[PDB]
Amino acid sequence: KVLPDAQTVTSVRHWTDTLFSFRVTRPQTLRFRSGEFVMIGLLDDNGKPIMRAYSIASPAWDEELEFYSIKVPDGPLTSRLQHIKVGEQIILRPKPVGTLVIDALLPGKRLWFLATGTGIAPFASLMREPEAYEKFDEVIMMHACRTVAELEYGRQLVEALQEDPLIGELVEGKLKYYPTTTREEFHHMGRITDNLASGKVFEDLGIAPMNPETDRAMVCGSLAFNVDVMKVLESYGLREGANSEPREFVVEKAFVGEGI
Ligand SMILES: Cc1cc2nc3c(=O)[nH]c(=O)nc-3n(C[C@H](O)[C@H](O)[C@H](O)COP(=O)(O)OP(=O)(O)OC[C@H]3O[C@@H](n4cnc5c(N)ncnc54)[C@H](O)[C@@H]3O)c2cc1C
Ligand SMILES: NC(=O)c1ccc[n+]([C@@H]2O[C@H](COP(=O)([O-])OP(=O)(O)OC[C@H]3O[C@@H](n4cnc5c(N)ncnc54)[C@H](OP(=O)(O)O)[C@@H]3O)[C@@H](O)[C@H]2O)c1
Ligand SMILES: CCCCCCCS[C@@H]1O[C@H](CO)[C@@H](O)[C@H](O)[C@H]1O
Repeated sequence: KVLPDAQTVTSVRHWTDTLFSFRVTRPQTLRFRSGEFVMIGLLDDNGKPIMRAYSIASPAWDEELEFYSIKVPDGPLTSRLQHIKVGEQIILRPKPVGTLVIDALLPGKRLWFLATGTGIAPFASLMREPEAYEKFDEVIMMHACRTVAELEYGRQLVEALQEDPLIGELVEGKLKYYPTTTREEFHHMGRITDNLASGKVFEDLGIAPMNPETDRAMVCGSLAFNVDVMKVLESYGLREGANSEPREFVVEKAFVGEGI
């Protein structure tokens, strides 16, 4: 007996006791755009498919798929998914959707990535999307978590990109990674909303206050984070709007609920 739409696991890398990433074989049928998400899952006691929405953390051009996942004890899926091993499989619906796609935007000089927690996942994909560096001139990556260890997955991803011999210094003065913690001490602190309103992120990167003038950003955090951020965006003059139609910015829930 086989598992419908089952992909094999090629690697697992634990980052903290609540965060882990892993890569799987790509369904020979999958065709997507960096930033979209799909459904993945495992089987429970009776053999029931527990499905959950997951951003594809790897760029569209990758032959393998990568996922960055939260680990919730009691979580039906993650309490299970966190134990996945190389060779083991998972279910993966090859139906890619999501509003976090570059097409949903259109302008040019800036493409901001504003995320918190695992909401970095889609940007781990987009930050490695060639289109982001062609249809746009500068990519800002704002990631805010509670502690430094939660920044690790995205910080090592960013370090590798820049330190890479060729692709590095190619994302030279294109990508600007602005990580922040809100609990642990870290050279750059403060929440994304606050640092945008107060303008710190501007006099920090030595740039021009995010104006609705052909700018652009994608938001991915909790619901409270999305509304807060959206408000702050318009506070400058940006307007929502998704998949296939000119707009100022897009958002997506990094998860449903209040978060752990
Ligand atoms: C558009 C979309 C994209 C998503 N992409 C990802 C992804 O990239 N990686 C990922 O781990 N999850 C992602 N999520 C959340 C995911 O779908 C599941 O909720 C997650 O896999 C946990 O499932 P669970 O069954 O173990 O616990 P759940 O029963 O689903 O939730 C239990 C509680 O844990 C909290 N929680 C769940 N997920 C998170 C999280 N990611 N960060 C902080 N708290 C959380 C919430 O409080 C939730 O109510 C996404 C959700 C949506 C709606
Ligand atoms: N004092 C307490 O006893 C206490 C406090 C918090 C949580 N808890 C337990 O922790 C649980 C969940 O809390 P948590 O640890 O996940 O904290 P959290 O508020 O969910 O933190 C997640 C991240 O998102 C940021 N954030 C939250 N709202 C935001 C907004 N509207 N705009 C921009 N950024 C925003 C946070 O910044 P900030 O860090 O600045 O908030 C933090 O970096 C609660 O259910 C509770 O049971 C207890
Ligand atoms: C048309 C724009 C092309 C710009 C290049 C996009 C990344 S391409 C990517 O690069 C990796 C480098 O480590 C290789 O390992 C991998 O096989 C290759 O597909």
